[PDB]
Amino acid sequence: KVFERCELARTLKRLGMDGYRGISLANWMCLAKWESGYNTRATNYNAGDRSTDYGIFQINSRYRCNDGKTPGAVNACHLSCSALLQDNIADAVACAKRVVRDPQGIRAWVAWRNRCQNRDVRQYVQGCGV
Repeated sequence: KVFERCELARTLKRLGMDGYRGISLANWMCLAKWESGYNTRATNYNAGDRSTDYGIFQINSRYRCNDGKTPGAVNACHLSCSALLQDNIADAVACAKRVVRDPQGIRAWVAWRNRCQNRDVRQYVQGCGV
């Protein structure tokens, strides 16, 4: 599913993401926007290390979810990567929460450093009533 912006913001709010480990809903929305365009079917294959990033948060198969085909992998979310391509983002949100329990928090998504950190991210939740 490709979420509409405020649709996703409300969904993430209902799923307990606002302020999770200090992270505002707008920062989660910025992450989803840049990682996937709010698309739960997004995938990106990383030829350099044989891993794949999956779903709305682009969770990686070398470190976070299991897809079988990625060498030297650990499954920190204890999830099949297929669970991260669903329209129902509950499993994705559970994994994202697990990612940000690591010390780096949301900086675990390196691109979030580039696209979101130390910026005005209020536009991602403007008008959504969250």
